[PDB]
Amino acid sequence: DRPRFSFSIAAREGKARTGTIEMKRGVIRTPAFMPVGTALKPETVRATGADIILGNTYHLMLRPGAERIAKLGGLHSFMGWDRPILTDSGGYQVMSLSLTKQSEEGVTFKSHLDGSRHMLSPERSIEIQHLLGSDIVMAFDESTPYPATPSRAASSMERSMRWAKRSRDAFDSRKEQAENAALFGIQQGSVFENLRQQSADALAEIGFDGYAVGGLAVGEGQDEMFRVLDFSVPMLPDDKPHYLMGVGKPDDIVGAVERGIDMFDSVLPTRSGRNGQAFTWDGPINIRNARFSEDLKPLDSECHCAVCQKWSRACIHALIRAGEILGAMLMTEHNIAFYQQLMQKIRDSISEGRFSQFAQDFRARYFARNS
Amino acid sequence: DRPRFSFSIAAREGKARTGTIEMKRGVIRTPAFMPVGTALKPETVRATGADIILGNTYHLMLRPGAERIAKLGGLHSFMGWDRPILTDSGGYQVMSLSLTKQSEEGVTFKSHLDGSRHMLSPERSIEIQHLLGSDIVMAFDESTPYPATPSRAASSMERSMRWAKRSRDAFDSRKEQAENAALFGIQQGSVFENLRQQSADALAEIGFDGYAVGGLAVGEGQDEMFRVLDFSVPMLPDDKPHYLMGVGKPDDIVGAVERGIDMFDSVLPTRSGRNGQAFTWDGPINIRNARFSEDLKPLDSECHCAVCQKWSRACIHALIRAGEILGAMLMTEHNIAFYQQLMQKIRDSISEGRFSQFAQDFRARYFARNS
Ligand SMILES: O=S1(=O)CC[C@@H](O)C1
Ligand SMILES: O=S1(=O)CC[C@@H](O)C1
Ligand SMILES: O=S1(=O)CC[C@@H](O)C1
Ligand SMILES: O=S1(=O)CC[C@@H](O)C1
Ligand SMILES: [Zn+2]
Ligand SMILES: [Zn+2]
Repeated sequence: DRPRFSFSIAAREGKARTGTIEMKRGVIRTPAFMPVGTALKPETVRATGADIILGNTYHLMLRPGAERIAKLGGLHSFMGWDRPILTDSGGYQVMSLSLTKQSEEGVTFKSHLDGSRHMLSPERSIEIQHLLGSDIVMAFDESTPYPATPSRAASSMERSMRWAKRSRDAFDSRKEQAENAALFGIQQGSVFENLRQQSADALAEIGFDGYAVGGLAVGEGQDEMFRVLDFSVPMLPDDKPHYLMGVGKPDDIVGAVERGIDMFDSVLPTRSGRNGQAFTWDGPINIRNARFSEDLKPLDSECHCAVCQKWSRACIHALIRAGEILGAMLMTEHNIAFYQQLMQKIRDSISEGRFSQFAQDFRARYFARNS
Repeated sequence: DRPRFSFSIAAREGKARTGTIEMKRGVIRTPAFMPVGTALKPETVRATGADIILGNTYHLMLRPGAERIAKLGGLHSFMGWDRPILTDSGGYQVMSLSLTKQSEEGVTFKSHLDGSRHMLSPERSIEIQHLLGSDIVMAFDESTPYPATPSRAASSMERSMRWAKRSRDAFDSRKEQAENAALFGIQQGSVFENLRQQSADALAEIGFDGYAVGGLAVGEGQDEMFRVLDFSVPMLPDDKPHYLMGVGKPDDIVGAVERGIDMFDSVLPTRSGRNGQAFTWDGPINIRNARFSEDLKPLDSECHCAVCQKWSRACIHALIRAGEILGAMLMTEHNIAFYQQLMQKIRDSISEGRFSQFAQDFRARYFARNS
């Protein structure tokens, strides 16, 4: 009988950890990369190694709507994915894509599709994520645009913490949700150490199944992101998963695991694949470049994915140049699989106590760009 | 103002001729190859060089039916092809695919699809081809299976000639058809010279816009087919087109033009393309063969088709091995275009009085198979 949510750390190296999250719909190996599910077939996404995928609540609210998804059987039935699904709260896309009114109560916003009015709040976000039936639920917070003044960073963080308690109570009010799903809280505080500590203390007092580091990957650059992670991750409870939302490039992931992060999500592998960019151990490549037109090697000569067992750079180049959808599908499958192989090498190297070496070896090769 | 049907011979070499057939829907360059239209887009088929395509009356009768096609605007609207269309009579597929009753009146047969009853005769065939709206109409004849006894060959040929007169009269009875389309008669007589002469005399007495050589390409082998063509084609009127039905391989076409044939049709380029076989100037190749997996040359290094300007053997090999429909589409486009380039080289070489040399050069290279 599988548990609701059980995080076990199997091995450590410095701040890095590797282990598992056991949930009713399956086991998640950590550090984990979650592709964004909101197209490749779900069996293809699973075969790349993904243990869990992410759904964007905001987009699902606008089309086809969470009530419709619930009537269809829930998000797992809707997406054809029967393993765990994490949903975000919707709040970030409200800031970035939609906004009629904002207050401590919640937000009202207009659909950028058809102009209809929608509402989000801690209580409404948790309820919508319940209708979607997701396994990991994100608390609803307030995002502050980058760069943020110290005043606005403190203001949004304190509101986010009040909203985190409201998210906690809303989640706990539904027995069907509280017994079967998990709830993560989100640390805020921009680049400010005292605000991050304030946030971490408040979240740990409320209590969550996992803790996200919010407010990064919004324009700040890698060096600054790493500096914030340096002091922010140790503030979170050690025995629970640490989730860096919206990150990121392969070298961002490696450096964040060095700093204690267990979970990641990013649209980058799928966006790059649609745009003709492949990730490789020698850095990203643009497959349209003429140098690939007669290159019989696969996208990456070490990649274990199904695409690289069969297709050459030359032939993917031909498909992409012709605008054939198969080209984009193959690139996208490869990129998601490459990300999963990166996570597997990270997990194995932590287990063997050679992750610090792997990270240095990885960077030297990825940035040399000898592709 | 384009004429109904005007055949002009521009140049000759021995028995070979090159010229044009002018019709209301366009000009047909001869010797001509007609792809079988009954999928690639019609604009793709046109871009390969085809001036006219063939429709199979029998298949169109069974699905969706000629009355339905007429209500949809005719076969040109149905197929998206606004240039000339030749239709066969349906009689060959009755023998080869369906057959309730046969007599001098006509035939009743059962649809191999749904068992429904259909009827063909000279009068019904011409009427159905009128409903289809085709530009070149084939007289309805009686096919004799191969090999045929002298008695059965004479019996089917004499009936075919009585049916050719009935086809002539049926065609002439519809002013809309007789003023806008053309009618071809079909010579029969198996391998027997006296029967072929009997047939040719009867057809010329009736009078037709063009004359087909029927009863070949049904198992007899090329040497025997060529021997029959040697005496049969000179029996037909010189100033009208000569049509060899259902032929054939590239070397069959070359040898038949040497013997006075102006028009051809065959499913071979499309069937081969779906089966992973490409025609080349060095003979056919099976693209699945391992030797092509890293071959960066196009299917044929002299072929002018759109496929060979872009796609390598290696990449078409990859698509075909994966079962991707694009692979079959590219092979089929190439094969139809290769056939049209063969016809163009035949036309140009006759015009220049070097066709006998082209035919010898063609055979030496095609049969050496240095691909
Ligand atoms: O990310 S997925 O597995 C592929 C598209 C949806 O079926 C969810
Ligand atoms: O079905 S929904 O997601 C909830 C009500 C609207 O915001 C659309
Ligand atoms: O042979 S065709 O041009 C292609 C399939 C039909 O549109 C007729
Ligand atoms: O519409 S049809 O081609 C003429 C009547 C049947 O043979 C089907
Ligand atoms: Zn790969
Ligand atoms: Zn070609």
